[PDB]
Amino acid sequence: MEMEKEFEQIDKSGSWAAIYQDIRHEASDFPSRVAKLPKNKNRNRYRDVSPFDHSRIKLHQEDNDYINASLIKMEEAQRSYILTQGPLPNTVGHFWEMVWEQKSRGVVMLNRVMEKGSLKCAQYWPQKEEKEMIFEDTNLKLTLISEDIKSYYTVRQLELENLTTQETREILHFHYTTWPDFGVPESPASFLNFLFKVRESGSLSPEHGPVVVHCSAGIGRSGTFCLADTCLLLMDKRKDPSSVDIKKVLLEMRKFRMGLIQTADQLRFSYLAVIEGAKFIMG
Ligand SMILES: FC(F)(F)c1ccc(Nc2n[nH]c(=S)s2)cc1
Ligand SMILES: FC(F)(F)c1ccc(Nc2n[nH]c(=S)s2)cc1
Repeated sequence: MEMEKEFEQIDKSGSWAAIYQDIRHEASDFPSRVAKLPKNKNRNRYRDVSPFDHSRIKLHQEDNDYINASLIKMEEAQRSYILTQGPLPNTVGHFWEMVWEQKSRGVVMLNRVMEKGSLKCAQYWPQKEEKEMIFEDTNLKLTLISEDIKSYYTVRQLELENLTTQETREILHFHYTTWPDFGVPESPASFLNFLFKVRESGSLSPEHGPVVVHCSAGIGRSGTFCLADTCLLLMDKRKDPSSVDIKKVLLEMRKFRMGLIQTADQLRFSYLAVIEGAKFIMG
């Protein structure tokens, strides 16, 4: 079926939970043996969210190459993304090592450091220009260059220096600051505006390594971001845009990381975002 009318048909019939449970039943199951090794317990935020062995990002290190991060490679859309958990106190150096080694330009953050009165990820970037951060375990230095605070999101320019080689690179930090503590946003308008700002920066384009996207677990909000981006790109590429099937795209992405889209409300919100976004691209 088309999307917008499949949408009203699920709303009127109140069957979002049944649709979402079908997706969960059909999703891929692949091994995650490296994630479950005992030496990696303090590298995982949640015991039930792990990268598959076949698609995990490897750190260029001979001691321990493990990070909780997955490469999502979308062949028809010609887009790639790295989805990862929010960094932990003992993985902030690994996180920036990955950004460096994978040649990423942008980092997309969809959570606040504290939500619901608890810590959802480490304070992994500097908050003042004159107070830079050094990650001694991976030999990197990170400096805040500029910051632009808007009503729904903040954009930061960061400088990452590899201290072994003295090479430097500019990294863009795109921080969506207004996702509610409970549920999903009422309108997708600010989320779509944010997606378009990431796109306009070059961070999603083939001349750079894959964008790094995270929330707390790296599967819920993060899944919504890449699902919406890929569906809108396919609608631009194909002769028949109504052939794009959001449930099929989501199942394809779940071949590369488990659990993408965590609730039926996130599924409905993804439909809403793609539907509204398709009108702005053109109508
Ligand atoms: F690393 C980097 F790419 F993010 C970067 C570092 C430093 C500057 N310098 C200046 N901006 N405006 C000035 S006036 S001087 C610009 C960009
Ligand atoms: F147990 C568990 F695996 F099921 C699980 C429980 C809780 C979360 N919390 C969050 N995920 N994403 C956020 S943003 S907050 C994630 C996973």
